[PDB]
Amino acid sequence: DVKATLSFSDNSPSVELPIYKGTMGPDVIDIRKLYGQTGKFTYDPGFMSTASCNSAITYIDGDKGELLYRGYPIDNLAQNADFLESCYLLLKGELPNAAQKKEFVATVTKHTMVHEQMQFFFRGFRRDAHPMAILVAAVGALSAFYHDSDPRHREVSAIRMIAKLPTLVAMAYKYSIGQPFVYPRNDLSYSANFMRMMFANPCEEYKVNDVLVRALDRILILHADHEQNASTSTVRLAGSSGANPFACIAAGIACLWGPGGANEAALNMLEQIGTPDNIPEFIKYDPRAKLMRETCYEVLNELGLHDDPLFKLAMQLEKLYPNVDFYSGIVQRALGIPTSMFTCIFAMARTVGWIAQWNEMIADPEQKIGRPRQLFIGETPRAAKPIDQR
Amino acid sequence: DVKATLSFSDNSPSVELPIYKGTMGPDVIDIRKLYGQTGKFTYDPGFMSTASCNSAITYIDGDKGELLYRGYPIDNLAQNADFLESCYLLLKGELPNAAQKKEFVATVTKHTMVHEQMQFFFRGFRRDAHPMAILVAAVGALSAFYHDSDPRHREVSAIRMIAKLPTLVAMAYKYSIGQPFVYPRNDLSYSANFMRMMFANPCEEYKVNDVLVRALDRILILHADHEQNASTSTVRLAGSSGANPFACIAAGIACLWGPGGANEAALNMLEQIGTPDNIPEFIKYDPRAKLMRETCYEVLNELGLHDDPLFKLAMQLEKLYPNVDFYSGIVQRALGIPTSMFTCIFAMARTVGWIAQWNEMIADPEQKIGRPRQLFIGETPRAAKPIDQR
Amino acid sequence: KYSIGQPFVYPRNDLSYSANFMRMMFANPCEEYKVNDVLVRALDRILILHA
Repeated sequence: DVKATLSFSDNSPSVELPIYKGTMGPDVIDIRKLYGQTGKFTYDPGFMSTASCNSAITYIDGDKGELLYRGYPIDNLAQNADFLESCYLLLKGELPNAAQKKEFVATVTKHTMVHEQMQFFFRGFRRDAHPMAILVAAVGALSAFYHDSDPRHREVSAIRMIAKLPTLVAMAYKYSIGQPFVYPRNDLSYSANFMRMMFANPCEEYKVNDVLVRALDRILILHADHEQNASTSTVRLAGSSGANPFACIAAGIACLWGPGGANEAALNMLEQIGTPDNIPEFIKYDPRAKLMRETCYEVLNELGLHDDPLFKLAMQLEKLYPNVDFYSGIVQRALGIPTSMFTCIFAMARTVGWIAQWNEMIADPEQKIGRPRQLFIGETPRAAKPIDQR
Repeated sequence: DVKATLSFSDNSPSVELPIYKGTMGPDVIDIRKLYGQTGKFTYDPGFMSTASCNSAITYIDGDKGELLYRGYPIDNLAQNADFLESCYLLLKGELPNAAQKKEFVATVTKHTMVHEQMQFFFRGFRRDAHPMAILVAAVGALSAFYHDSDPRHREVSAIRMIAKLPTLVAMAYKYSIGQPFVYPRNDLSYSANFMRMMFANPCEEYKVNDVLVRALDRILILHADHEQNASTSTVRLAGSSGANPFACIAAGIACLWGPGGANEAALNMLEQIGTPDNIPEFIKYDPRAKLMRETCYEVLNELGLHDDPLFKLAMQLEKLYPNVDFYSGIVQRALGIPTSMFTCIFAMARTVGWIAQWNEMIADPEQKIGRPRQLFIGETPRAAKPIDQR
Repeated sequence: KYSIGQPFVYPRNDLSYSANFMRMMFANPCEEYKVNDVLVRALDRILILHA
């Protein structure tokens, strides 16, 4: 790649550092041979100025308001594809045709069921345990229940995680409220099946609402991947050591757990407010925002929640633009999803991204185990005393 | 800190980068304001030239053969302290006196037991499941069974993990071989208690061998921490997002899992060989090596294994110096520890290091969520087609 | 069902002997089980010939 840079010092000799250009975004400065020429490291807490890798999965530009999966703008993609199409895209690099989608959906459908032993495994959890705690433990236990899976095995594990994640998420919810597990349906779509596994009770037939299904499906698309981040880099970092894909994704969701989330934080704000707002206002571009706004509109109108306390959110909408997290929190609450499940939904959507990032890291010819450095500011060499002298 | 550096280019303007010196080791070059001045990132796959943080826990210099916990050389420390003293050191920053150790050991002892519900939880696992898979899932399930735990809570979680890790490890072993769990003993030391929970059968009283106990205890000390690495940085990375300590350690052990380990690789080599060696030789500094050599000597002599097939290892010792991984694999095999448990033992020792690294990351005033960058080499912006057109 | 990790399937009073067995064997909780009479008669004959 073109151009080069020079790193000069006061007394120490200088060094020449190669510069690589990408298809999109900032140029990168190669420092792979920095320490082996200067005897010095770079200092970058959080790696916010350090490119960990080269990727082809997702490009993001906050200033230009750009978010693209494999070259497709997020809003344009969502208007021409559902979630499983977006999964196929992130994994394969291209959007699927009619035949390719049919085969892919069929493969996912055939692996949605969770082994009965792993269902029994859930009964070991405390009944007062939080769903997210259950989910993290469940995903981290996938290796113990599915150890039969070389490039084909990486495909099997990928399909198994994508297919079983909604089932595991719904199982965590059902267990936390003391309701029996609901088995998936082959004739239902991805998001429709999840909605049923979540809310179908054995007392009545579950009526699938397409407006709610499309709403959930769009939320999943818009959170499928977010290039390099805390959880994604954790997946890549753990994978660089040669850990199995199940464990790496488990490491990712553990990181995604955090303290609540962005969706919950916005929703908790609205729940602390009535219709006024008047005293609260006195106390006081996103490509996905437009689509989620339309989604939030359709859901509230479909459910006839135009007269409910959620009107305060629609009023604050008109009266610092409302982000995707604002609408998502409203929609999920409208779908009957508890705030305790919000992070679970997040992990469910981000899982395909993690797998794609993991696959790319593995396939990378420069795949070496991650070994970050440090600046030692601790004790100088000292001598240990026999404990009776301390 | 003293000195500064200049980053020059061909056409683009130059930038001044501050340089910080540590108490030991290489200087670091501050690039926290690089992207906000040049519009460029650094390229460093594996972060092998990037200091992720400043630390006071462990310093390592391979060329000078240096490995120090809080300023104490690893060999000098091990000759004047046991494992729990080394744990106290890594966590508190100082070696404990008689009174401080007594209180610390008592605290660990009181938390060694695993809740019966979590014992029942193990019964959900398949009987053909590998111990490591069970352990990773178990550690990842700690949040679901211990959710009652601000600076005191971080101490409770630290003690709970250190105390219960040997119990969980031994439970995984016992479950994999179909033997009942063995409860800890308050009158036994850390390593003695682990050896008993591992090998005590309900058919006879377990005789504790001090030679074997000291051997295991030294192995734990020498693997307590290894500054920044794949698993440790994973713990720090996941922790930067605000994930609970249980989850971060679970994320760490998931990374430590890998493909087997170094100890197993060396042992598998010896098992493929007889006393000659003669045909194998024809086919063909570490501060910890000296201590482990003495340890390996004492163990083999104590167990009278001087005439066994392990003599091939002692013969290869005399006939590229034998590292710590060489002796450790021999000792653990002599202790009756299966190769399937080797990584479990590794995680058991490294856990205290992970906690120390996590504590330091949390206490750090520069604690921000990790956000590594990337070099995008993917698709340029394109337009999605309706699926019937694809 | 136990060997493949699928839940047990309860019998049906309106189904014949061999039809009921085929369902208890292959009916999954993800879709309604379609009973094929050709397959049922086939299984039923096998049972007769090995009674």
